[PDB]
Amino acid sequence: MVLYFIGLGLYDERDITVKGLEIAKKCDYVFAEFYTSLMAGTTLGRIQKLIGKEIRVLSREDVELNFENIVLPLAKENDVAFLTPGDPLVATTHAELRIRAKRAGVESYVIHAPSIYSAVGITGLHIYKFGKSATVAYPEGNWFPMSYYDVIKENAERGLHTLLFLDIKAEKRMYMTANEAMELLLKVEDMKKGGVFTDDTLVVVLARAGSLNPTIRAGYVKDLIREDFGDPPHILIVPGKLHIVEAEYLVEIAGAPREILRVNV
Amino acid sequence: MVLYFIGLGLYDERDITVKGLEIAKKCDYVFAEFYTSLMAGTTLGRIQKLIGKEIRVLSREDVELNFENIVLPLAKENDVAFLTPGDPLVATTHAELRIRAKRAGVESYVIHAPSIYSAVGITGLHIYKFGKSATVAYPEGNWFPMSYYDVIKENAERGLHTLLFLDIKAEKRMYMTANEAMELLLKVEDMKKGGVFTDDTLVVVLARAGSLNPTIRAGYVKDLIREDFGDPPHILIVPGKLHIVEAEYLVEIAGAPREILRVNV
Ligand SMILES: Nc1ncnc2c1ncn2[C@@H]1O[C@H](CSCC[C@H](N)C(=O)O)[C@@H](O)[C@H]1O
Ligand code: NA
Repeated sequence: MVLYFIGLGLYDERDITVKGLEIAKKCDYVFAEFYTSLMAGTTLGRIQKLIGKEIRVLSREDVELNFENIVLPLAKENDVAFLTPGDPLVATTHAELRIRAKRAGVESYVIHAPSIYSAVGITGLHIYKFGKSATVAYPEGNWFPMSYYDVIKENAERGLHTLLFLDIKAEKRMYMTANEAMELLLKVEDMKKGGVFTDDTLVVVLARAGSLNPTIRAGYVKDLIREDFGDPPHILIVPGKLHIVEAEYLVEIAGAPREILRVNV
Repeated sequence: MVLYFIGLGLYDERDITVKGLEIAKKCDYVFAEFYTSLMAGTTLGRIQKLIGKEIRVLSREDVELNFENIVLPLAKENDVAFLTPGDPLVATTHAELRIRAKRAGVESYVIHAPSIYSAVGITGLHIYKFGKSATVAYPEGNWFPMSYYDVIKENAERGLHTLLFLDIKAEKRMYMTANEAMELLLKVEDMKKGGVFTDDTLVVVLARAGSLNPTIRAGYVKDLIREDFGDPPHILIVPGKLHIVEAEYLVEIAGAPREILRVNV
């Protein structure tokens, strides 16, 4: 008679917590969505095998418009789980789903999992130094979203790092690369001309966090703009003022130009 | 020849990921540190039992001063694990440890786990709206730290939420409560008069994240300053202006007063 929101983690089926696995294994019905993010190292089958249950995948429409019609009814007489990539409530609108559950008289519980939001720690950038985050969305027709540019500007002025979630169109199997994000930012810079994002801007790229061998690279846009960072998902980070040790890690671990070791205090 | 940084997650021994557990079980040596944080929902014994490996606990000094002569030597000819609460490399100084590994000719890999940085998503507050984070430390002697007040001021001023970690004396097993943090902030407000933290400030308290029954409370300081939020650890958040959807979640899930739907939106 309950609903469990269970995160599956960053890259493969083993990124689920032990708590999440043991609970999922005992649920009567298991649903999931794979449109909010991409788990590049697993398949629905591998997940089903690990959990030992048939998994009904839902689309954004199924969830956003029919969650209370598809999932909640069953949670009133059974133990139901709703699986999602990463952490269920991070950079998704799934939190609001708990409100729907309450209104339907269904109790819900949240089982966390590793999230890209905290995985940024592997870049060596102090996580407390990150400021407001933003999403780089694909332009549509004549609509060209640019608010993420102002977020970088606001953070940079305060010496804070900017995390940039990248766009995803699961149904079209489109996953925005860090390269595409950099190209869009240069276009916005050309329009706004604020000196926020240029060829000399230092950026950090993290691809496939969660895998044992993620791609972690740091450098100037002019040099990374066309570099191959591997398969998606990717996130782009625009660091603010660096601490000496952040710079050292980027150089030693992310192959950044030794030049950044020298910081302008 | 390999060092694995493995996160133990948020609250109990089941918060480690499947990947983290399986890798730990295959390691010849397993070290752990519990000074950055403590798994309040479990014990060293239970973690040891789950992993099926003797766990050698390391102090802050063992790690910060002697990581290269305590952990790395063994990593040269064996597979070694270094367990930490939360997600590895979140603690400010841990990233640098990977530099030490490289310098020692030891390959290192990171196995992620849930971190409070992403788990706070359970408060219903959008992750992208969080700004710079900080820690509330106890005053002592002629030292009354209050920079965390400025962090709140700069974040709120830009409509951003402030995540506040509370002081902890690991060895003495003493946790600062949300109540104490609030009292301290009111004192800082009294000395700075910035109109940043007062009795009418809306705050959110998250205690025992990771647990299946966490305490999520939201309301004005005047009402929560003396409320019992249960056993530690406690996390305090001073939200910025709320999105109506954030407000509704706090009211419906965190028991916030209806008043926030008009006053803090
Ligand atoms: N393993 C991974 N590596 C790199 N970026 C990732 C990632 N997982 C998610 N992202 C980034 O975040 C976006 C999804 S946003 C949803 C995030 C998810 N709830 C979590 O907790 O991680 C992706 O488009 C990508 O830009
Ligand atoms: Na943050």
